[PDB]
Amino acid sequence: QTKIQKYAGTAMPYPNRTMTPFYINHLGRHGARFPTSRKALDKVEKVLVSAQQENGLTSEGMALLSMIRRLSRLFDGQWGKLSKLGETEQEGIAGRMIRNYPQLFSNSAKIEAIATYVPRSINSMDAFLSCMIRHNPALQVQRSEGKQYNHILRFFDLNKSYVNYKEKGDWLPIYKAFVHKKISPVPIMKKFLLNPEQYLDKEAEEFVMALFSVAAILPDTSIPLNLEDLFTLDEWHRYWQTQNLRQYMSKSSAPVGKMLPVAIAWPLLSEFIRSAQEVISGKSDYQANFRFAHDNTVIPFVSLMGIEKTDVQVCRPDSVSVYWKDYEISPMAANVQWLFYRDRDQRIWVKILLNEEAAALPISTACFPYYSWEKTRIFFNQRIEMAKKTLSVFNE
Repeated sequence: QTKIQKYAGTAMPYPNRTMTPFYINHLGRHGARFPTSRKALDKVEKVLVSAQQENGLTSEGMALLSMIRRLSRLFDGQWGKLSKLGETEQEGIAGRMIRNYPQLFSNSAKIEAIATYVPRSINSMDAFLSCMIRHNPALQVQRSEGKQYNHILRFFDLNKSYVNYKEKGDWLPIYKAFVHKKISPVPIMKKFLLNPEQYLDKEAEEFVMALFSVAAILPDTSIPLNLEDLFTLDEWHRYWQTQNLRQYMSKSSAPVGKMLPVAIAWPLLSEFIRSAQEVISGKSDYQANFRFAHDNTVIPFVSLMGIEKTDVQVCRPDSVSVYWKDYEISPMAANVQWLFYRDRDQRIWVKILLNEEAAALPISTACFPYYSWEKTRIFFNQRIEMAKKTLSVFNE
């Protein structure tokens, strides 16, 4: 788990992860994917072609331009698709599940999976389900997807106040000034461009940020090309700090967002609770519910659960990266699993896995990582009521 990989942030590939519950409640981000937009690629290409006609390219700049042109051809028709790596990531997560808990998925167990309408989310769900069925063809499987699940899987598109905050909110100037403070474009552009100092700092900043974006997503495409050495480790460190801050403020518990980015996730936390309550009571006889969606789903959902420190409210932008780390929350294929157990006195316990590692809640338990379900559900219902009160201030 190299330092260079974590600096890819939410573009980091899923990390290496090489008694018996009666129910699993799951939310998983789509696996590693191709870039969704050619804007960054085009920005880099346009700068290098303009410099080539002012004879402003270095030898490395010429090699960079040939490499950008090649990536453009290789990405054509692939934008936003789940990659082969993304497929194998889902197979790894499914495969450890059934290997770790074969009794749960034995005999004729019943599972349900849902996904958004986005193809990479559907393909991720199918990669996961195909691994499941291959290990046990006797499973009973319900498979559905689409805009009917917008309310629980795409709440970030439905809340008018949040949409306005995401596209024009007060986090934007903080982010811009942080980028200006953190990113020094001239040392980077010097490798590629003669006289980078003649570039306006705005243009230079966009070029370097677009180039970082191309380099960060390349390991997710399964294309055997790598661009990490366009930048030093310290430049990747700084780039990651800016992108970590952008994710924190736009999607999580930053004070500037007033917890609006977190509150909008309560319908999914409510559905998690309801589907476990239905299994416990008998209204449902599913052994597992799986859900496939986006990092814009996972990040606020994890904060609203209050998994420790993921909902920290950090006043100072410069301090965020010490306390909140996006690659620890939402790498590619990020996933949350609630594992439910019934002990010898029929009391219900729950373990919370975040990227398959046990997570902590700010409640007490005498046998960590297992929490009383009763205590946990009461705590989550309080988080939901808090979310609704937060949304009452933005009723808009």
